[PDB]
Amino acid sequence: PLLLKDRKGRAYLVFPKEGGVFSVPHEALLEAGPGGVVRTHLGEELSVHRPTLEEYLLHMKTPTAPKDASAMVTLLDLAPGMRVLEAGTGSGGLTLFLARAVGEKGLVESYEARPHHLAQAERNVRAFWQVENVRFHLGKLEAAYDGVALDLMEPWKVLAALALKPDRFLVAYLPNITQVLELVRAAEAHPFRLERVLEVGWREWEVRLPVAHPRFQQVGHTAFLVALRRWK
Amino acid sequence: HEALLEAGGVVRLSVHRPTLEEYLLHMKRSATPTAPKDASAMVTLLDLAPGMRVLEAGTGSGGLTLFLARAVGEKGLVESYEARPHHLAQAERNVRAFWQVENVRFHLGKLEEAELEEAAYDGVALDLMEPWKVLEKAALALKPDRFLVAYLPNITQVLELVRAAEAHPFRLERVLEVGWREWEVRLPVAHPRFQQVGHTAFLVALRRWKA
Amino acid sequence: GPLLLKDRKGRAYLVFPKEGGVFVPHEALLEAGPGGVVELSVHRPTLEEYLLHMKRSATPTAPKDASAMVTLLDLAPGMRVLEAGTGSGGLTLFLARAVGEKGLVESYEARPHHLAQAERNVRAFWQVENVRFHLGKLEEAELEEAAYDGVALDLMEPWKVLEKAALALKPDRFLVAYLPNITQVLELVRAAEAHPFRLERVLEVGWREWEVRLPVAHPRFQQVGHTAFLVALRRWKA
Amino acid sequence: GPLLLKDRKGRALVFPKEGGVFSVPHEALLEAGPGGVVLSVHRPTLEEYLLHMKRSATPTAPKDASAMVTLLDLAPGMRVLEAGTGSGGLTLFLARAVGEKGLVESYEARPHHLAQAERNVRAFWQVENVRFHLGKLEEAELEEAAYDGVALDLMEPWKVLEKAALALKPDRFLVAYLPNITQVLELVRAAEAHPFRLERVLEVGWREWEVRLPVAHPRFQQVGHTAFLVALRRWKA
Ligand SMILES: C[S@@+](CC[C@H](N)C(=O)[O-])C[C@H]1O[C@@H](n2cnc3c(N)ncnc32)[C@H](O)[C@@H]1O
Ligand SMILES: C[S@@+](CC[C@H](N)C(=O)[O-])C[C@H]1O[C@@H](n2cnc3c(N)ncnc32)[C@H](O)[C@@H]1O
Ligand SMILES: C[S@@+](CC[C@H](N)C(=O)[O-])C[C@H]1O[C@@H](n2cnc3c(N)ncnc32)[C@H](O)[C@@H]1O
Ligand SMILES: C[S@@+](CC[C@H](N)C(=O)[O-])C[C@H]1O[C@@H](n2cnc3c(N)ncnc32)[C@H](O)[C@@H]1O
Repeated sequence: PLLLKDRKGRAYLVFPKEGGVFSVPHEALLEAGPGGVVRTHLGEELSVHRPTLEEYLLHMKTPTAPKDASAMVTLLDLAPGMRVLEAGTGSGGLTLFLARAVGEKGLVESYEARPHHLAQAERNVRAFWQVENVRFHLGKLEAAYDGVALDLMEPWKVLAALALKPDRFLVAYLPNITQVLELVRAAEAHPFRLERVLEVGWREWEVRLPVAHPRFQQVGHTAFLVALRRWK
Repeated sequence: HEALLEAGGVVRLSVHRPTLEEYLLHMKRSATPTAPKDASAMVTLLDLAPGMRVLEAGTGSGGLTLFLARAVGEKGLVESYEARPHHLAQAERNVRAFWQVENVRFHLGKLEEAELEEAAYDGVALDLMEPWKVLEKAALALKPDRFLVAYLPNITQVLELVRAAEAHPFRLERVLEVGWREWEVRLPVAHPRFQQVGHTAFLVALRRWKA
Repeated sequence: GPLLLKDRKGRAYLVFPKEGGVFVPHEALLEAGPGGVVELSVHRPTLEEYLLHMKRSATPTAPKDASAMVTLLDLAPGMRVLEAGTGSGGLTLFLARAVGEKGLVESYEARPHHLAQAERNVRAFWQVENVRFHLGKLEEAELEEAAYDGVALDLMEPWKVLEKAALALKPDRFLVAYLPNITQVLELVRAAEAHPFRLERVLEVGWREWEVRLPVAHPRFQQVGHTAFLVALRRWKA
Repeated sequence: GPLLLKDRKGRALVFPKEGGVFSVPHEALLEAGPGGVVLSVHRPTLEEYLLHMKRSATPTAPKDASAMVTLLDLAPGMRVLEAGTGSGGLTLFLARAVGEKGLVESYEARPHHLAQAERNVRAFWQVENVRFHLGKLEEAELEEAAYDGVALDLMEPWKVLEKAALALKPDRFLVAYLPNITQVLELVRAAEAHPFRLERVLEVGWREWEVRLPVAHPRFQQVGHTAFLVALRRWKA
């Protein structure tokens, strides 16, 4: 697909089809294509782009944020050829990050309790990730898995007890420090050792020389990440 | 060492098959490795997907290579250069132990004088003292709408590289600091760590155009 | 004195009370009074709340930074501190408190339009007459040598006032400057080499807020990302 | 009064007594003076002093102590309540804000803590507007609605809301210095049962840069965390 951006930075995500109109023809968008510019009939100018998993997530049709999604893959030590349990799935986003990490051969197993959620998710993964390497289940989520990941309100519930090897993790993405602690206590019943709790930070700078300052506006918080390590 | 191997798991202590971050942090040294908080982010900044062809310089201890090599896949490839001989080795030695998959081609010598192909590279991951030098050599390799990401400690180098990128076909996309605010949680004691690593380096993202 | 009103959304309104004043009526607020309620709650505004809502011409210095600047200047009561520019008089109020009635704030502003609002704002909040306002550039003003305990700066080109600051400032005292761009920091720092100044501090102040409406408890989603760097230099002896 | 040096290595509090040395005698230090040379000599800042002074108990960090004043919204002439005195660090920040005509009424339960606390405040700050009391705050007899602020720094702060609310005027805050987040919620949870409308929960960060051109970067070694600041404004009864 393609990402169309203006002067302000507002971005438009387009899936071009022949005879397609965004009043701009997709043929003209493709003429330039990624790295090129197109001028509209109102003369606007919109730079044409091939989107990253970062930009797509943000403009695709409530996703897990890129900064955090990014970190989790590193938290789960996801390497190529692994199987990971996800729920999710909601709108996707974090799936793509995982599916990307497990490489064609590797599998990512995703569950989704609601229904209309998984519909949208697959649609998004469909139209960006042509590979079929994620296993989708429409439902509320032995020692065979290499990771577990959740973007639920209640990771403490579905605590996946045996569906995880030694040296594997469960990373939960919780926006309130209460939720963490409400989840952290539950590990006094299971074989786990809290290794980490952290809040990801991506501090954007504004550099338009000689202007150079951290951005006046930023998104201070999204959520915390908690890391657990199985025993045996 | 046996009880460890039969543990999985405690021992008379705890024990693990190391994760990429732990390895990196505890693996051996030649030059100071790129820290994990940024490497995690950098892979996303380069938009690395499985089957991609990424450029890299330098290797130092081989820390960045691993994050890249894991990311591009067995099919995908990481072409990576290094001009300090002892340094390339440890990266050669450190990567092989944790990454036995041979999807990483190694090179001795400056990236500046590399013999590379035009518009064959999906990304250029940079970590060295004077990034502005490889700008022409990186611009040739890189494709339209792809990125070069550089790992810069001082803000002065950021502005130096950003200034020099005027002569080359890039658009400055990002300058960012990566922050992982840690905690010490032996609950009900919960507080962010009193001791934190305040800063390693800024990340500079440059997007290629066509031409 | 002025009043501050807040609603269920946390949005705040700054009021000059009067008889017959119309907001809800005014003397109805008075009779309730600070901490009271009319659902709208009424307050004696803090120096922070004031700055963030006091009528502004030029942009006032942020409360988190102004707070830190007073500490970096090490201002105790009775000290004589220099200022430029007055802007809308925000940093001035912080400075005036710190040096007290026995002390003084010698402040310069180069724009007559800005200065009035700066003065109009100080006096509606600060009744103590320990501030001497001055019109014009600090670079052209006449000062006694080594007769100032501190120089507080908030302007775009602090490097042009370095010679007169180095003069006015006592031995071993501080000059702190409020600068948004890191490039302005480096310029000022390269220029400081040419005066009797030892560069002490370059820092970013951050007041990172939370929302606690238990059971919700987290750092605020939308935060004030950045204002400016604080650069502190100490005057030598000689 | 006191003096602080920095060496070529640039680190560290000389207390001049007649006929003594640091190797260069005190009288030599006074003559070279503030910004003078002998190691250099300076008249310490309140920030420098708090950090390098003797501490029986750990002081409030100057960035937090600085921010505590602004949240407490203290102007000259005010009467402010403090506990615990500890080593007397935050005590000095408070006293400067209220001025000669103001008052800092400060309590401290542990005697050895109050002792060196008094010695620390007095050596540095000789204006007489600090009131010391050995003992607890929840057991102190105070005038009702006669205090413009309450600065807290103890381990179980939720225990003085009742007594703090007594002293405080309408619309005046109670700002507390608390290391753990667990600590914070309990207070917010205890404050439910008291005439208090929670206004603020905030972290302070003074992020130092190292600038030695061409070198220019935020410091590798920072202070990760000290404590949260909790501001609680009182109801008009
Ligand atoms: C929104 S996604 C979380 C973010 C996701 N990782 C992403 O792509 O950014 C999770 C979605 O799955 C659904 N869901 C998750 N757990 C659920 C549960 N336990 N019961 C019902 N629905 C659930 C919710 O609709 C929610 O919107
Ligand atoms: C600081 S190390 C980075 C280590 C690596 N990123 C890691 O994670 O382990 C960077 C290395 O790049 C090398 N280098 C510097 N300039 C280079 C150049 N022009 N071409 C290739 N390597 C270079 C240096 O010798 C240095 O050892
Ligand atoms: C950002 S505003 C000051 C904000 C200040 N922190 C406050 O609370 O109002 C900058 C002001 O400094 C003044 N100024 C700029 N350059 C000056 C100079 N060289 N001498 C005196 N005043 C100056 C201008 O009038 C301008 O309104
Ligand atoms: C960590 S110190 C406080 C530090 C202080 N804010 C400073 O800047 O130096 C704790 C001290 O507070 C005192 N304290 C603790 N609880 C108290 C209470 N409930 N009432 C009065 N003092 C108390 C104890 O004497 C202890 O030595």
